[PDB]
Amino acid sequence: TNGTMMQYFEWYLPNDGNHWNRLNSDASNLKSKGITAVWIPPAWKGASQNDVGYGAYDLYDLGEFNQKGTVRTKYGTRSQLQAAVTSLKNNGIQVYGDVVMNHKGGADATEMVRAVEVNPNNRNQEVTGEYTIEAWTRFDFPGRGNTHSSFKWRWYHFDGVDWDQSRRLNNRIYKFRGHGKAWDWEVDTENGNYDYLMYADIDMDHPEVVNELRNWGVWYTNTLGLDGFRIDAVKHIKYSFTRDWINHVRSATGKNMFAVAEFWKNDLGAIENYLQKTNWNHSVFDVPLHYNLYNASKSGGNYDMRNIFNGTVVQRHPSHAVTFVDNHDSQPEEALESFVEEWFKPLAYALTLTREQGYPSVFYGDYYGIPTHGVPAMRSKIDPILEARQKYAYGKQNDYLDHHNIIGWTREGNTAHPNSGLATIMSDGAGGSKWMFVGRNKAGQVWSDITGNRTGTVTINADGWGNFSVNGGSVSIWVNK
Ligand SMILES: OC[C@H]1O[C@H](O[C@H]2[C@H](O)[C@@H](O)[C@@H](O[C@H]3[C@H](O)[C@@H](O)[C@@H](O[C@H]4[C@H](O)[C@@H](O)[C@@H](O[C@H]5[C@H](O)[C@@H](O)[C@@H](O)O[C@@H]5CO)O[C@@H]4CO)O[C@@H]3CO)O[C@@H]2CO)[C@H](O)[C@@H](O)[C@@H]1O
Ligand SMILES: OC[C@H]1O[C@H](O[C@H]2[C@H](O)[C@@H](O)[C@@H](O[C@H]3[C@H](O)[C@@H](O)[C@@H](O)O[C@@H]3CO)O[C@@H]2CO)[C@H](O)[C@@H](O)[C@@H]1O
Ligand SMILES: OC[C@H]1O[C@H](O)[C@H](O)[C@@H](O)[C@@H]1O
Ligand SMILES: OC[C@H]1O[C@H](O)[C@H](O)[C@@H](O)[C@@H]1O
Ligand SMILES: [Ca+2]
Ligand SMILES: [Ca+2]
Ligand SMILES: [Ca+2]
Ligand code: NA
Repeated sequence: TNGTMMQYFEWYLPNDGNHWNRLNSDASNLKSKGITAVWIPPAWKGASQNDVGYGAYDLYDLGEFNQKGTVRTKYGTRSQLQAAVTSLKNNGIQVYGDVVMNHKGGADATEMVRAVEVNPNNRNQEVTGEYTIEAWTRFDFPGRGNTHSSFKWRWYHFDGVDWDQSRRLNNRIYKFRGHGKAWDWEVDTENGNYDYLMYADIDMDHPEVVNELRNWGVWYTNTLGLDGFRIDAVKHIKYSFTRDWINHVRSATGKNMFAVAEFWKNDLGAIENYLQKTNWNHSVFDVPLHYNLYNASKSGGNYDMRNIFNGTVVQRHPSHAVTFVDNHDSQPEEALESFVEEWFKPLAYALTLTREQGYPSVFYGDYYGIPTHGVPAMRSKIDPILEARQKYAYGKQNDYLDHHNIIGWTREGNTAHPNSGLATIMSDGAGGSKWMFVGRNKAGQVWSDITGNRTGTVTINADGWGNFSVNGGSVSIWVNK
């Protein structure tokens, strides 16, 4: 009940290989703050040492083999990582490992491959005849040999690439030619077929590939003792594959692994399709909510706050929604930059942390800051919201998203939690107040703002109503503390 997930990394973390240790020694602190699950960054060897991990080179090298010019990953060695997991396990925190199965970058060598170019804006249309290119599709893993796995990757294990080493032409997408070669399906339909994204695109139609990735999922789960996954770029991956992959792993390990997929599209329709196609066997990040939050932080008070939840996954399918404010892609400078402004950030964290629907997530970047880009640590403002979730956010919810600026909602609390119950009120504009029902058994109680933004108190009247207030462009969470 009331769990809180935390993405434990940001894109511009320093390449000092001491991240696993930071996580190791921060376990006790996080669990006390209300964090119940940590989603760790790619644990495997990328195309280089300072690769964030998405340039997935070898999924069996968790900072254990000398490859790509280093033994450790950007975050550390395999032993440091496992010492980190142990620390989290001892503090009763679950561990979610990231998962990159859409592609493989940093190949060991090139191969001559027959292929055709396709239209970047419609990968279903071949724009050239068949011809030979030089693609980075060969993986032998010199530093690992056959340790853990003997599987070797070759061009026929992929559907295509975006780079021909023999000509070095820009803005090209190459679809490989051969027996049964075609972009995968089903996948997102933007650009005709969105199977191809970057690097060497893995072919989910090849049985050896499916078999291998499933086997790796199990090895990866048992090796680290993972409690779940954060699956990368699922809109570019065959939907049925991901579904059956997750099922395979849950079955082969006897664990009901939690799974949150990143279907990055600001479209609920597309996301619902993915959910239906994957038989609802796992959750998805609420990308639309993130954009609603972002757009609101950018409207200077003119966002109609009554709609903050329109078109969002948490509103339509709350059981399958992992709600977040920001991540490594939305942070400053990144490809999908859409950073929720600082002033609005705490309102955004109250919207995800104090409501009963959705599985909330805290971003490392917002919590500890992103010094390279001037983002201050906001844990001092997030901690109060975390405590409200851990101790107060329980019981029946009564919404009050009935004003273009000032919206709010209360939680009546339940006996399972001593003194539970809260009244969240926020304004993206001018301050004010709002009468809200918190429960008749609360009559006479004297409530205070756990964020400390408002210093007074609110006395619940004999009928269960309290007249709560909030400052402009701010959030207040009144509880019976
Ligand atoms: O430097 C010599 C190098 O040569 C060989 O490397 C080659 C690669 O193996 C080969 O795959 C190819 O790599 C290309 C890649 O195909 C191409 O897609 C591009 O990669 C970009 C993405 O396009 C871009 O979207 C971005 O992706 C990020 C994303 O922004 C972020 O949101 C998140 O999802 O993480 C993603 C991964 O970081 O960035 C990547 C990388 O900038 O460019 C690649 C080349 O830079 O071509 C390489 C040769 O040029 C050898 O294998 C290697 O050992 C040698 O070091
Ligand atoms: O974090 C520890 C906890 O995580 C997992 O539970 C999460 C669910 O997987 C996830 O679906 C979500 O469930 C809540 C819904 O989102 C919400 O709309 C409402 O229906 O309440 C649900 C929970 O009561 O969030 C939970 C975490 O609260 C995992 O399954 C647990 O085993 C693990 O202990
Ligand atoms: O190039 C040799 C062989 O490579 C791969 O196995 C192809 O799938 C196959 O069609 C081809 O004959
Ligand atoms: O388990 C299947 C069900 O999961 C969730 O409750 C969805 O909201 C619902 O649409 C779906 O039918
Ligand atoms: Ca294919
Ligand atoms: Ca793909
Ligand atoms: Ca407004
Ligand atoms: Na593919």
